[PDB]
Amino acid sequence: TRTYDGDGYKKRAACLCFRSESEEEVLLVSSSRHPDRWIVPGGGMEPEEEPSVAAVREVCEEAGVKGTLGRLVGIFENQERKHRTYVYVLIVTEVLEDWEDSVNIGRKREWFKIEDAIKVLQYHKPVQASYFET
Ligand SMILES: O=P(O)(O)O[C@@H]1[C@@H](OP(=O)(O)O)[C@@H](OP(=O)(O)O)[C@@H](OP(=O)(O)OP(=O)(O)O)[C@H](OP(=O)(O)O)[C@H]1OP(=O)(O)O
Ligand SMILES: [Cl-]
Ligand SMILES: [Cl-]
Ligand SMILES: [Mg+2]
Repeated sequence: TRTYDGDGYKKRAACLCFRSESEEEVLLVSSSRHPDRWIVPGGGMEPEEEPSVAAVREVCEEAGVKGTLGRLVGIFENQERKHRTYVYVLIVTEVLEDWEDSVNIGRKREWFKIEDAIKVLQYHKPVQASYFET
């Protein structure tokens, strides 16, 4: 079930899944439609679901990681697609080898130095590239 803010933006949550508290490398996942492309893992908030809960849930589903939820980085809109994503830091403390999306759709994941994450997100997911700006 998709949920929506009162303005009709689909509600989403995501995490910047960093390898360590140094926040130098982040985990991206492949696009579900176009697997040669990378994205920040995230997805729809469910009804009555806290965003931090959704974020953590989605990165579990899409990236197969768990960790220490850190700060909310921010709330990011994609105007073209009409969705609004709460983006948290998550310091990955657990990397699961098989996860929901790896199994169901063959989703991939890869660590990128922040600057390289930005680079590969830029073309198709520039909003996501912007998650890293600060
Ligand atoms: O079809 P796209 O290019 O517009 O992007 C796709 C994006 O695909 P991706 O970024 O992987 O290429 C999906 O992401 P996902 O399939 O990787 O999860 C994402 O779904 P979502 O992340 O919002 O939702 P869930 O993760 O499932 O809860 C949305 O797909 P959906 O129509 O199945 O809910 C998104 O579509 P829009 O929100 O309409 O932009
Ligand atoms: Cl790191
Ligand atoms: Cl986006
Ligand atoms: Mg998703």
